[PDB]
Amino acid sequence: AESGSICEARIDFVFPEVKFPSKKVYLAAGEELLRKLVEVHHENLMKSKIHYLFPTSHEQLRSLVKRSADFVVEMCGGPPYYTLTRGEPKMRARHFSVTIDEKAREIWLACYKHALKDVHFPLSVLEEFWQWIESFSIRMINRRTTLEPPRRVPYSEIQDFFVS
Amino acid sequence: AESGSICEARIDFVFPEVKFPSKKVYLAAGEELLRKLVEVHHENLMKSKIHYLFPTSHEQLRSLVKRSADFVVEMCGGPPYYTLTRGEPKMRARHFSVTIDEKAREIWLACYKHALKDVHFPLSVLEEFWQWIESFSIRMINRRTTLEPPRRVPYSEIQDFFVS
Ligand code: HEM
Ligand code: HEM
Repeated sequence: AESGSICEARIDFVFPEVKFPSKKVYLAAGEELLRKLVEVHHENLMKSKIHYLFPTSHEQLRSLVKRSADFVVEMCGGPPYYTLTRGEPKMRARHFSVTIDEKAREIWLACYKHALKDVHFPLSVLEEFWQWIESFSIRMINRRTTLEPPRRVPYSEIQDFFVS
Repeated sequence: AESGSICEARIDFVFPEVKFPSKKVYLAAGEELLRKLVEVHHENLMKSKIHYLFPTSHEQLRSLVKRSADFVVEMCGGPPYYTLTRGEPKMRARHFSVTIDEKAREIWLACYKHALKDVHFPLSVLEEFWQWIESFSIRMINRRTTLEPPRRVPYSEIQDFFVS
């Protein structure tokens, strides 16, 4: 960068392909486990270093957990609890009101990995679920703090955690 | 986006090409005027809706105005005041230290439009300078709050303003 120079157009980071879970996940896990999963993720979050991002206030966060759970149940192939009640996901946009940097996503993911184990999510559909949130979560990042692309964490990296 | 769906890869917004000013800018304006331009731009910034982002302490304020003026003088073709002191520009990275959303860039730009007129920046190189900051400023944005791309402000939209 100096006088006269030309900087070509460039992109910061690409939002990778997102594979939504097949209906096998809803069938293997069932609605009750899915809802419990989200509740435990939320509990993990409230104990995490990003607890401050989350409305504290029983009514506030009881409605939030319910919403997230409806979203997860529907997207894993259950009934349309979410779109019948909130409509179009438009998730990135819904997250604009909260500051989400790269570290925030990693902690959100780590809390989810722990919840997946804590609730004994069936191993057979675990990768389908993981690869969904691992990639989808990248699109919620709205505060950049590095030139590096957001970290990828493939199931292969964490699978040993679920058999130990 | 639903169970089984595959959202393909995508980018948020492109950093468009940036044309840095030719040395003609420094030749036409001179070091004094470029430093006054930066000084005035900062006076405007302190009176603007992003005033909170900038220092209140007089010593810190002087330091930053100096760095920006050194950068502008150098980048317009003057002596290398910035690289000799602060070193490599890496401007996007240096700006991670402050939260900059789309509106912040718009306000920073409108403050610059007024400064440029206020100090009677030479008409021969005004467009060259404007197109540099209008595009370069896009790469400073590190907080996204909309799905829309950052607003483009071509010189043609504002050219009448400079001439009355
Ligand atoms: C990337 C890290 C993420 C963080 C830190 C995060 C945090 C949050 C916070 C703080 C809210 C509440 C916003 C409010 O109170 O208005 C929220 C809303 C929500 N989040 Fe996330 N989130 C993340 C990613 C995701 C991902 C990947 C999904 C889905 C797979 C998701 C699903 C939801 C849903 C369904 C809601 C409620 C939306 C509604 O009200 O309709 N989030 N999130
Ligand atoms: C787009 C909206 C922008 C905003 C809101 C903004 C604001 C700021 C702030 C708050 C600082 C001090 C940061 C700190 O020390 O913590 C700073 C530093 C600086 N800004 Fe910007 N800026 C913007 C764009 C630009 C552009 C486009 C340029 C150059 C064309 C620029 C040139 C500089 C320079 C040279 C510094 C000093 C860097 C150093 O410490 O060496 N800024 N800016």
